[PDB]
Amino acid sequence: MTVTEPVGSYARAERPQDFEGFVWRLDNDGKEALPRNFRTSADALRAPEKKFHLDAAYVPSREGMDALHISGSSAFTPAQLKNVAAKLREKTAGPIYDVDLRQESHGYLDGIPVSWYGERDWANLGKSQHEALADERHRLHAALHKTVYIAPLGKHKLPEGGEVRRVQKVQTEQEVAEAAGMRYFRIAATNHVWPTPENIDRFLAFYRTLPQDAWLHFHCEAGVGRTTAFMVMTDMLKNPSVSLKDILYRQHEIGGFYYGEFPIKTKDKDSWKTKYYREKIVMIEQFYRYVQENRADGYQTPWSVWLKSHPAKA
Repeated sequence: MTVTEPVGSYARAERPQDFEGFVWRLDNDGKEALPRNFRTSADALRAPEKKFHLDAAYVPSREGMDALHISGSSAFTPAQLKNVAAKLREKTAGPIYDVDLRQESHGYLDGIPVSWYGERDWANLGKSQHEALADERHRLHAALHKTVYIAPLGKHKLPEGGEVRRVQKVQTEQEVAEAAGMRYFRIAATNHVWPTPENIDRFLAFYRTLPQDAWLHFHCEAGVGRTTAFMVMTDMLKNPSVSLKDILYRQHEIGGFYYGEFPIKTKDKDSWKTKYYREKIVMIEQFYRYVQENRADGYQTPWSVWLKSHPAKA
């Protein structure tokens, strides 16, 4: 009769009540000067990771990379963001945006970057961005002058060690970004899965009206999955004549994930990730198709509407 959840919306079938947040997770221990997986579109391409079984001899086209003006990284401490801002300012004189792609509630407690972690990092699964942000503001404010437990995850993604402290200061990422001289833009994307149609519609609208010399610094928790997906989408939108192969290879060779087909291998405990990786591969190709078919008329129809009439196939 009718499909309940179409390709690209698999996560909608999961139950949010089974992944509610339970601890303040430490996002970065702040020992390094910069966040992890820091990379920009001006960087040199390096050898591909063996896990993706790609052609190391292949030389991807760099067409349009000099004007792409994007970067990516993991989460960061306030000091690390300032170092990022300073490095990016040496590359551009345009506005620098901190594009926060995290749906999970996060912020800073006494300057320490933390996020309200639920199993699979799905504590805000199913919430609208409005609802997620409200949860985030409420949780951060409720921590002020209260005792909290902050810990890094260890064996089996469960707390291990950490610290206990009575919070004297709370800040949102928006505040920390503005303190580093960056503009802020939030897209609440769920970790480990393809961004929702509303996530992408929001990004495309924001992208279309950006200043010509705008620089976009994308980031998620670790700086791999969600960050690379949006870097790839921006590359496709700005350089539509570049082949899909070149886009996927170059975004991976500067330090990101490889969004093409490859032998997916997961440990038994991570078997739930397998189908979401397969979905991402199919959706990447579908987004490329959307751009090729709708750029000519200036995107009169958005991704969400187009996708409903042109469903992806597994």
